[PDB]
Amino acid sequence: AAKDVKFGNDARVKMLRGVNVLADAVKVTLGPKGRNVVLDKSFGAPTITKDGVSVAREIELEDKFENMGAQMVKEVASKANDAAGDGTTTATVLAQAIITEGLKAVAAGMNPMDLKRGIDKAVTAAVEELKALSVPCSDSKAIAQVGTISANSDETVGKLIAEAMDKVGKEGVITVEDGTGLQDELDVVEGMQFDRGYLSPYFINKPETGAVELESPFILLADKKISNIREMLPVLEAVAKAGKPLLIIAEDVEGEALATLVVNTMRGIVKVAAVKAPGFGDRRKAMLQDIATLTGGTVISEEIGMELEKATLEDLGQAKRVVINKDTTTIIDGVGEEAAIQGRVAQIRQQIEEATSDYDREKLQERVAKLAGGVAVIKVGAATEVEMKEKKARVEDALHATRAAVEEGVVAGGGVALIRVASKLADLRGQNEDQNVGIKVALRAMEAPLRQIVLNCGEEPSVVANTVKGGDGNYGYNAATEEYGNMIDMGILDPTKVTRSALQYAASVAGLMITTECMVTDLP
Amino acid sequence: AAKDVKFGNDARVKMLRGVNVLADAVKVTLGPKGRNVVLDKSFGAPTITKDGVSVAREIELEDKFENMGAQMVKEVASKANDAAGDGTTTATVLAQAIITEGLKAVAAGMNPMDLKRGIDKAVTAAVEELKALSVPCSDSKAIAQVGTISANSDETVGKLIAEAMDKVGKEGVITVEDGTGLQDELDVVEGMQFDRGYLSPYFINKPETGAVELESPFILLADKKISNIREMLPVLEAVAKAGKPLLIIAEDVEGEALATLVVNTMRGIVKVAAVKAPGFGDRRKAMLQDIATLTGGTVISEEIGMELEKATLEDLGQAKRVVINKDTTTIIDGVGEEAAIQGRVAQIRQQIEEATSDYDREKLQERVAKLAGGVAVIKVGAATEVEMKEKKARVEDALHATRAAVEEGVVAGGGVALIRVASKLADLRGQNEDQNVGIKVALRAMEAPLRQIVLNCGEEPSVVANTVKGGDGNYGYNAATEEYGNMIDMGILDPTKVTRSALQYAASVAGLMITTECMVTDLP
Amino acid sequence: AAKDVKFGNDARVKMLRGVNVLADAVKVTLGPKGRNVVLDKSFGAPTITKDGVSVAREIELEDKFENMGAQMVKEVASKANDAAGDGTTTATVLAQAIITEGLKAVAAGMNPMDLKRGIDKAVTAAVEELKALSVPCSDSKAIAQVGTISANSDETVGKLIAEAMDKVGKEGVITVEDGTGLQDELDVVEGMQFDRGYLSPYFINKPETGAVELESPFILLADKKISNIREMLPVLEAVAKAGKPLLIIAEDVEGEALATLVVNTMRGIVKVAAVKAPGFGDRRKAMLQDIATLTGGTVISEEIGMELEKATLEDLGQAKRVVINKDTTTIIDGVGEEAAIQGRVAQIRQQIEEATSDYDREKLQERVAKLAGGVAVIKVGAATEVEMKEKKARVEDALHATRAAVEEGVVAGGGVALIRVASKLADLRGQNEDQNVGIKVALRAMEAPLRQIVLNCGEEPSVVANTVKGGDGNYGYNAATEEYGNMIDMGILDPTKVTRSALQYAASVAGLMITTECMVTDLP
Ligand SMILES: Nc1ncnc2c1ncn2[C@@H]1O[C@H](COP(=O)(O)OP(=O)(O)OP(O)(O)=S)[C@@H](O)[C@H]1O
Ligand SMILES: Nc1ncnc2c1ncn2[C@@H]1O[C@H](COP(=O)(O)OP(=O)(O)OP(O)(O)=S)[C@@H](O)[C@H]1O
Ligand SMILES: Nc1ncnc2c1ncn2[C@@H]1O[C@H](COP(=O)(O)OP(=O)(O)OP(O)(O)=S)[C@@H](O)[C@H]1O
Ligand SMILES: [Mg+2]
Ligand SMILES: [Mg+2]
Ligand SMILES: [Mg+2]
Ligand SMILES: [Tl+]
Ligand SMILES: [Tl+]
Ligand SMILES: [Tl+]
Ligand SMILES: [Tl+]
Ligand SMILES: [Tl+]
Ligand SMILES: [Tl+]
Ligand SMILES: [Tl+]
Ligand SMILES: [Tl+]
Ligand SMILES: [Tl+]
Ligand SMILES: [Tl+]
Repeated sequence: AAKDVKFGNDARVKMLRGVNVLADAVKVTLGPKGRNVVLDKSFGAPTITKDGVSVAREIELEDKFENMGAQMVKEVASKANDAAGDGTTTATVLAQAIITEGLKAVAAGMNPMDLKRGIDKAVTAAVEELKALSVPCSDSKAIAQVGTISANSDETVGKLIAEAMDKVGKEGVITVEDGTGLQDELDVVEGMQFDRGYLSPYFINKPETGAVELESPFILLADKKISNIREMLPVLEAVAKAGKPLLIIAEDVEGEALATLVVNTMRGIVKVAAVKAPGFGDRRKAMLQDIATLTGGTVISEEIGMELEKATLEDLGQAKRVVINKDTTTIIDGVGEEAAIQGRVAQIRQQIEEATSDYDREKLQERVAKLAGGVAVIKVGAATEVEMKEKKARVEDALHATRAAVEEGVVAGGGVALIRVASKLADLRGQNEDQNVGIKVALRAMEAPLRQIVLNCGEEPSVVANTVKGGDGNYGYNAATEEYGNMIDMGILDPTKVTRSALQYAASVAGLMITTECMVTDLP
Repeated sequence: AAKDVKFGNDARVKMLRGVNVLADAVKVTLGPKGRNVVLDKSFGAPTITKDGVSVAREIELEDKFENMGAQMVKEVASKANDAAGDGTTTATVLAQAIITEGLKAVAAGMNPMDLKRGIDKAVTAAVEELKALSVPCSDSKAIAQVGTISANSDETVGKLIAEAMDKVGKEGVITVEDGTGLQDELDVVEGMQFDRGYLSPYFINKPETGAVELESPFILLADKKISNIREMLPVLEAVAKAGKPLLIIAEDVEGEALATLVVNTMRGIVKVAAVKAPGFGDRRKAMLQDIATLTGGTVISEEIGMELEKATLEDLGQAKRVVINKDTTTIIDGVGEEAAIQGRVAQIRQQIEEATSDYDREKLQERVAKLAGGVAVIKVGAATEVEMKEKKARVEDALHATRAAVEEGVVAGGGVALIRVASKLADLRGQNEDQNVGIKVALRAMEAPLRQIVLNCGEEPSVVANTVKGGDGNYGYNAATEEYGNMIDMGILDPTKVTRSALQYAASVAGLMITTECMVTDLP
Repeated sequence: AAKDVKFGNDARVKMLRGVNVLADAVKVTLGPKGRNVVLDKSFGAPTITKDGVSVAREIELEDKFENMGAQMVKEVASKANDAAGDGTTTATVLAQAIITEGLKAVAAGMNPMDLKRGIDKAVTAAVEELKALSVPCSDSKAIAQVGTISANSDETVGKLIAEAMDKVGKEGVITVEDGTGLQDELDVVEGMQFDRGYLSPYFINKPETGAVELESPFILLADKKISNIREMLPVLEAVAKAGKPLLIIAEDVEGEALATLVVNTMRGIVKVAAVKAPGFGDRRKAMLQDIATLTGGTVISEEIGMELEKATLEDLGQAKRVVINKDTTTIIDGVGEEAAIQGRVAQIRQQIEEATSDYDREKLQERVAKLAGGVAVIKVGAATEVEMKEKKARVEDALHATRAAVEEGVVAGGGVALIRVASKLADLRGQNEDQNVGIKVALRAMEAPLRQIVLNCGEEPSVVANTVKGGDGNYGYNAATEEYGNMIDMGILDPTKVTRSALQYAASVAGLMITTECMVTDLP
């Protein structure tokens, strides 16, 4: 394929032009005074949304070089979403502000490599300063406050989360599913969650969540890599019988057997999912047999001689419900006797004392907490059906925020956290003049999130940002009420984790983009 | 796919241009002095119609951005149709008037978010003012008056509706079907109606009721989500013996199970209809069993161990007819024993009296109201079939209006109801100047429906609207006779429900469209 | 000639586009942080200047309609210059801000005639409020302060003005000419100044002032309108003998006599100029004899029997310098007599002893105030013809500032005077909503001069204007030092007259331009 190549200044202006389209399409949806962005669909009515992720996903430009620019900063928005779930628009407004001001310096005739190091040092210092500004959420009374304001002043939502975290702990696994009737239910059932995602994106069946949800799915467990589907068939054929989906945990299922499972599921023939096993090597083999007893199935490995050809349904585990993130797989209520699991539990409790090491201890406790710790199931209750399904997603986006509120804490919202960090790093310097500007680029980029919220509110961003900088602490601007004051007292707050993710990722890409000299793409 | 993105003022003018096409094509058919709109078809003769829905459906513009605008306000027209069945043209004329005047303010330099809140507050106040202006229809003598004038001064139509409502009640289920002979018949047969419509559009046979219609159909009842059709087959091709259509009521009907049922009804090879089971969860199973008894069939569940691959024709329920709208499904004549149905009467009669929880008593009544409350059936008769048809249609074209006349009442027609509300909300104010204009935009939009009817009548709208505002009460303009007077006395009236729907929906979309800053569509 | 005609919105956007070119070309030169504008000349080097008048004069657009717009606001800049000599840029920045915001309202759908009345009422109130904010200059100590700061902190300049005003008075006539040597000289010589302009703008020899100037000149005086040169030859033929310029003061100079003298001075064959006879009718005939006695010549009129043919050298009058503005003739050091002037005065003062009417008195008083009041003359003195020309240049301009400082006073500079008036008229209302916006347009236009100065200074105008509004009084922003403080104490001040002229004129044109619906121009 014939290629087009652009160099230097010529190449960069095409990126800036490209990112500016994606940014300006997203930055308009920032804050509560945000604007609607309409996205066209071929089938019927257009989609009107404020969700910065949905808008970002749709952007793809005509000019191949511009497209690259745009597609580069898009990779950040989506990754910020993967880290926290929040702050995708806040990431993108930052990224733009670093790139626009960054490239200005490069064009002025400054060393890009010194500019990158200036930005990254300013960021590493900003993350460090941010941890100091963070107000932790320890007790289950302050945890309830975060879940309430995140779900639009709903006290019923925050009460459930606090009760769920009081059962499984702060490290425990909490999941939300559809309710049975009129009252919110809460049970702790035997389940497990491990840190591996879906094997391919086309496994999804949730129109919005980007998730794979399977009701009463049988579980196949394979220690060996599956290349050909020629081995899976005898199992797969018995899973079509008694039409219930299939979950494949293995070392790997990649190459041929994956694509044939993608062709099938999407065509409609049997709902299936594939997921890489947790961990690696010797500690994997154990974890898998842990799932196996908990899910009531049996492991199949080439090591003893058990091949998938001769694999009936007892080898297959049963679970009540499974959910698969982009980066996580989780199970709810597997079959497996009270004893059967708690028996395997003690078989790891012995291993705590028998093996004398530093690292070997951790893995055993991170296994027993997944397995004997349990899983929290909150079933939402309302009167009419559409009042339940609306109260469902409300809890889900009020949980993700609470999760981040526990791990790193909550900083002052309204983009004031960053603008407060900015004034506290004014004395920060690099090694040479070029690095010094690199810092000032990053510090002037931290003002942009606030400035963008004010712009949507109709007020002059310059005036408001200047007033917030003059006052000290958690004093900021409420765009909803057009009133100044203490942000924490006004319920305006952002989880520290989301703001840390938004800044770090946005700097990471800008750093790579500032050091760009050559672009190679396909010919129009 | 490469995308085109437009921002701000540039993006909005394409919407306005787009909505103006759909609006101007529809607003010409308003009132009785309305004009004909001709719609082209590839096969043979063009369709000449005044129906604002039929005209709206056909509009789809070339310019992708314009198309979006047009397709946005179309959603409303169709949704107003879903709420009432009337006032689709009245909705669209309103929507245009809010958008055109709204965007004018945005372009002047006013906050869209404040303009939206100004409109919505003016609307919430207008709905509240509308309820006060409403004249209720309580007794069955005033109910007969509404059915008479809605069917073009036909007294035979209004008499049947009043007799039907005197049998099953105001909450009762009333259905119209083809007559047997020369006299109008009225029986109450064992049937039920639940708040679930067709699961896919492609089930529609005749697009007049906008519904599925099945003669002598079997019914299947199962409390499970249908994965694959490799479960249905032994039943589907069992109903094909003796040759009759089938009804499918399952938790859901998704995936391959859905699409292959679609392909089989469409191509003719046995006609089936997929509808959800009503309510949810625990009273999902309960409300479904009610139907099983009513139909003389059986239930196939998840807990017990009953699968589809062993249900004979005996295991199926049966009916004389089923009517399936978008949000509705109603059954007629259940082959179930006269005692077995009455046995479930006692099985709910024991539940009401023995209820510790205060909520059950409410919905248990809403179970016997659909079971022992009944279903009324009117068979319209004449000497010629060409007047059996024409008279059959005249009853349904009077029932939908009577339904709304009972639920919320009837206001003064001629678009005077809204113009009367307009003068009564002149003192309404918001929080800032921008919100204040948002209200005045909505109030000047309420004048448009009347103004549009007068425009079709050839008279100057400005003069007539000014005369109607000067006088008070139910004093309006009769466009048919070119005479002023009391609207109620002249038989010109609109169901409160339709006018409330027309205003609310039209404001809802305008609100979303005013807050639009970015549009993303496919490249030409 | 074939014409092009544009109507309404189409016609207005061409004006706005047109004024925006002239405004943006001038507004960049506002304040002391102003930018340079380069003007091209066909002959040699381009002219680099900051003078808002020189820039305005040069603007003339290609698009005939755009040109009209631009040429309309240009008429104001030049007229502000005619009133004060200062504030031409400040006028233009105001005019733009009223037009831009004005037309926005017209396009929104508001009555132009109500918008004009709203602006004019806001202005009449602003001029009234401005008189209250003015700090008068009464004593000759505070008069010296104004002449010092206007001439770039030069105390020698301010000392001369104060000494000149102590001789002839505040109403007295003061003129500046070239010096003889090394010290500044000050004499009071027998002269007079009256209020008429030149008949041709092509008589102007020194364009920098925009004025006519003749050394040791001859003078004609005639109570008759001159139309033919056949009456003029034997006069003009005598002028080349004794090589010196000529000044005609006749009733009027018409058609031929005009076009003769205008072109026949371009050639360089006899420099001349012609101005209208001061006053009218009866008071016309005397004022001329005054001049004749003042100069030492004689008058010539058809009334008595005096023809223009036998007008010799002695019938002509002699001064030592005559200066003519757009609207200001001034005869300096007329070689009359001791006994003739003292005689004519003691005669005119006897007329007021026999004063019959209140008014007849006044115009007689004002007539000796001219004749017996004399003219003060200042001969600037410095080393070489480089600092002599420069000092004279700072004097002329500062005198002009001191003149206005006496008549109306001095307000607080930095454009704060207007922005202070703006906050004090916030409660001002009109008769209807459209008039109310007309006022708010004018009040937001008063902020622009300050905002434009800050823009040139590089600082954000929004931030600075917001800070000036918060504080009260003569507290403003110094753009030269980037410091806030009391403007009067910092020497930053504007003569009230100039700010009054700048506002009134800018509103006058904007008012006319807002009420424009049709434009007629020549075809391209
Ligand atoms: N009342 C408020 N006033 C000012 N800022 C607010 C207010 N409420 C929330 N915010 C800020 O809103 C910002 C978040 O904007 P969002 O619209 O959530 O975009 P995002 O989080 O970047 O991405 P999405 O769209 O959530 S996936 C947070 O940083 C809050 O500080
Ligand atoms: N004689 C009349 N004079 C004035 N208005 C009338 C008269 N008769 C009916 N109307 C008004 O006609 C309006 C309804 O217009 P329609 O043409 O029915 O449009 P629509 O109801 O919005 O949608 P369709 O076309 O019925 S689906 C009602 O609001 C009546 O108030
Ligand atoms: N140090 C200063 N800081 C801020 N404003 C100043 C300062 N010095 C002068 N000004 C303002 O400068 C404004 C005048 O700008 P100029 O450049 O003189 O334009 P103008 O007077 O409109 O027209 P010209 O160019 O003089 S004919 C006055 O209103 C002063 O208030
Ligand atoms: Mg967010
Ligand atoms: Mg209708
Ligand atoms: Mg000046
Ligand atoms: Tl957003
Ligand atoms: Tl299972
Ligand atoms: Tl606002
Ligand atoms: Tl219609
Ligand atoms: Tl049947
Ligand atoms: Tl008519
Ligand atoms: Tl200037
Ligand atoms: Tl004063
Ligand atoms: Tl002379
Ligand atoms: Tl500066």
